[PDB]
Amino acid sequence: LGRKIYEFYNAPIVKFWFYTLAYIGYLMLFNYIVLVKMERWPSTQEWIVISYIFTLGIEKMREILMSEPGKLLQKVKVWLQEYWNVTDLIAILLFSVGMILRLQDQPFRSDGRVIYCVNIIYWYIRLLDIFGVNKYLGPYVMMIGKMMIDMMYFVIIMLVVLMSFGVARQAILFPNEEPSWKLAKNIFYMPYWMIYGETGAWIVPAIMACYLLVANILLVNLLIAVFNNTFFEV
Amino acid sequence: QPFRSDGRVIYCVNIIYWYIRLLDIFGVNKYLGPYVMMIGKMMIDMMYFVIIMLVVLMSFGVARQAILFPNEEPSWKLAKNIFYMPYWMIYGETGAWIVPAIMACYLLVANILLVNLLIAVFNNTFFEV
Ligand SMILES: Cc1cc(NC(=O)[C@H](c2ccccc2)N2CCCc3ccccc32)no1
Repeated sequence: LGRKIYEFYNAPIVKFWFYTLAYIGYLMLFNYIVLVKMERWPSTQEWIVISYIFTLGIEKMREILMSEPGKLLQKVKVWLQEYWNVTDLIAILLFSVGMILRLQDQPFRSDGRVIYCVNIIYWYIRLLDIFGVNKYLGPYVMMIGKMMIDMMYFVIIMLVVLMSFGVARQAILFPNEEPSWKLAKNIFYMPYWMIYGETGAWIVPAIMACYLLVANILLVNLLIAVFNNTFFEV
Repeated sequence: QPFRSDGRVIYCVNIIYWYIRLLDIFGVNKYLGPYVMMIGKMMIDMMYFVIIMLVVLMSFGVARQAILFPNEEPSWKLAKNIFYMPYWMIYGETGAWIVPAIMACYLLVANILLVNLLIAVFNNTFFEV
């Protein structure tokens, strides 16, 4: 009975479907500690989450060391050369400064929690790595990969053609204001709410809205096709 | 009462199924049949999308109703808000630039990528079928 359970736990099939059960633990227990008020000291549900990060950190340190290259510089550098490994590291460091801020008195607590909420962003995203072990989920995760850079270049078109109307609208509809900074933030958030927005003086707001039509139909349809070719080859 | 109401709601769900049944008939017509088979293929592909979408959108949801509503006690219905409220919050709006970072990345993948991913996948389904 001993040699059986000993063998069984060391199986790689098990280590997948046990670590992820530990981990659906983390993505349930963390969503219960930032979606409730905290208090001056860590609650027990937060102590388990805190311990999850730290025990992950000491396991990261095992791969930092026990990797094949012998000199410590290269020993680190190869682990640092894998992309998902570094974004583990920076988010561990973020959760560590999360608990440094979450340990002092307010307004320190106010910060700690924001740093907590940006970590729940990363650890959800981590699933991507692991959802590429499925034969079905695998191609999707990877096509987000290829499409990401295409979208990084599309926003170069998008800002040039849509901040166009974001500035002109505040250069016409908005009055004569001096560097207000909030205005800089208005020029690209009024389009986020363009849905709720409508001699010749009514000429100009009509011309701006209609090539806004031409531009956004052309653009939406533009991406409608640029991921189209790529989902064929992926 | 309360038996009648419950029975009416159950009859109302039987409406849904007894409309869906027609999909077996569509098979008879040479134009509706392929559309129905494409319903099935799109259904399975949509399931796998719901998994991925749930990861990305739920991440922004849990961040959102953490940062907004900055305080609560263990709430029986707050889970009912964390997906439904940002969905209906399409009109929904010193460190006041951090919340636009969450708002910024929220639609960065939810639509530009996830919604487009659906288009791609349903168009892929189309080609074989
Ligand atoms: C906190 C926290 C994160 C975490 N999980 C991982 O970051 C990751 C993993 C991801 C999905 C399923 C199972 C595990 N993981 C855990 C241990 C170090 C490691 C090494 C290589 C590959 C994955 C991996 N557990 O707690």
